[PDB]
Parts: sequence; structure tokens; C-alpha cells
Amino acid sequence: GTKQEKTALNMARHIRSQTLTLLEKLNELDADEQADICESLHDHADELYRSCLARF
Amino acid sequence: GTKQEKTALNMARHIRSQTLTLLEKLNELDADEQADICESLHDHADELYRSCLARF
Repeated sequence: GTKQEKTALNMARHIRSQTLTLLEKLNELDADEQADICESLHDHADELYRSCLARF
Repeated sequence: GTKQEKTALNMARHIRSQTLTLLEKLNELDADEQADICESLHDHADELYRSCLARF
């Protein structure tokens, strides 16, 4: 049960995180156009992460 | 000229990358629903990355 499938559940996990941390740092920065962009980004990166959770 | 602004150009850079690498690994995996999800994800993570490039 492939190690390629787990590594991808893993990257998708970590991208779900980075995008939240980035989102957070961009609020701090009142870089708010870009905050908004990263909110979307985070929300599709949990959509993917959870797509991966299921199928895997 | 804040180190908070550079760290965020940096995370956004790296997320642009991970999503491509993830996208690639998910083609390999013929996990194609999820490939499609990550293509979007990549494409908004370059949209953000380049939002950051400008303003910063």
C-alpha cells in the first residue's frame, strides 16, 4: 500500500498548514488583497487534503 | 523593510512549488479527481505568489 500514496497525504497535509500560517502572517501584515487570496488557497488545500484522506 | 514581508514572499514561493510537485505525484498516482483539485490549488498559489511579488 504505496508509499507514494502516504507521501501525498503528507504533502497535502502540510500545504493545508502552510497556507494557514501564511494566511495568518498576511493578516499580521495587513496585506489584505493577498490575505483574501490565501484564504481561498487554504480552503482548496483542505478540500484537496480531505480528498486524499478519503481515496487513501 | 520588513523581514515579515520577505518570509511571506518565501512561503508563498514554496507553496507554489509543493503544489506542482504534489500535482505531479498525483498524476503518477492516477489519483485524478485529486489531480484536478491540485491543479486549481497550484494555479491560485501562483496567483498569490505573484500578488506578493508585486506589493512587495
